[PDB]
Amino acid sequence: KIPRGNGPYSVGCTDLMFDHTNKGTFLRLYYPSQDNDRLDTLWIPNKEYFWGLSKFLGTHWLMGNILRLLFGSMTTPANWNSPLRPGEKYPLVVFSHGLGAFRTLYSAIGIDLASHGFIVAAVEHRDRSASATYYFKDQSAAEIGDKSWLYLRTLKQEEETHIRNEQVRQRAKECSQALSLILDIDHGKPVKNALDLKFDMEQLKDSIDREKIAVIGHSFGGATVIQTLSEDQRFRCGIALDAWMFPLGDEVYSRIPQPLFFINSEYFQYPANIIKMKKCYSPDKERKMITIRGSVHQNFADFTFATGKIIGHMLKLKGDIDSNVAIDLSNKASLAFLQKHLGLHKDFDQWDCLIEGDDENLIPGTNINTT
Ligand SMILES: N#Cc1cccc(S(=O)(=O)NC2CC2)c1
Ligand SMILES: [Cl-]
Ligand code: NA
Repeated sequence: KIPRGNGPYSVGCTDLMFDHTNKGTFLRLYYPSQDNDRLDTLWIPNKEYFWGLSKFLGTHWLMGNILRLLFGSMTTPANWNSPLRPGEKYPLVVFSHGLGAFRTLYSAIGIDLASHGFIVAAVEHRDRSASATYYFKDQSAAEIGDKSWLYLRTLKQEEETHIRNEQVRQRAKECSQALSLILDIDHGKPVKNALDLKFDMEQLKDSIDREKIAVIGHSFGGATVIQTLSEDQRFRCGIALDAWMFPLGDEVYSRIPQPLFFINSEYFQYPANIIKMKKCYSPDKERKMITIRGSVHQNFADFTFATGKIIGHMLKLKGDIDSNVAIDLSNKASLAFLQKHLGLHKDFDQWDCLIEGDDENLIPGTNINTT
């Protein structure tokens, strides 16, 4: 089980695709909800995501069918299409997924943020970094629900530097585009969701605290945070969860005026990556770094909750640390950081000590030596 949020708000979830094309925005929305008696949200909602995962693993497509058998009925505890909780303006997080992931695999984070009064837009990237994603070729296809699928692109070593940079820039553009869509819906623009879902987008009108925007992401999504900040000053701070820094161009490092928080796992990181993070530092800039003790790269994503303890540790989905404990730390520390740099008037400053890595399961800064 993916944990419920630790906050006071019930959580809703829905999907938005606008426009319907491969250049449109696709996101999964997590939001504070009015009601708590809805069906839970299907975690991986189409068979094609499993085929995507199987290609990402480098196995036959029939491993995909087996994955679907194992995980295809699994839910996450958000009230599917529940009405938005009215009467309050919510700050906004745009969330970016990692390589081979897609929009639905960070519900533990999105749910928990939502439970504390954030609206969270988990984008699905169309850069071929997702295991799978979909869209519609034209208006006819969207009407009848004739999905076209786009699968993970595998790269030759000769393509890595160039194509990973092209992708992170596209990812950044997709984050900015997703922000603009949400802000336009906030400002009342009719938007016909290309997915025929019983969640009226007009609910979001006047529901966003329009200056309180952050960008968060994991792995490739952590590089995406940084690229995004460098090109869209509407994002007021960023949180990079175990960032994979390789995609970033040399130019971005000096170009991030906003506060930025690195939350790392103990076992993922390596000197080349850490050196790149430290290139983001300068005395005028607000930078924080913590490392979760006994954690692995997958502690930030939902598959850390999908299998047992034993098989979890074998597959590197789990680390030495308990998964709920690790994500509570990442999420609470994130909450404190967001409150500080978005100027929120909540109680998230109770976790200020976690930003400085003051906790028995935190290492201040990094365990990685870079000499
Ligand atoms: N859950 C989950 C999940 C599924 C697929 C890929 C990811 S990743 O961490 O973005 N990709 C990194 C490992 C290379 C996470
Ligand atoms: Cl329902
Ligand atoms: Na921009």
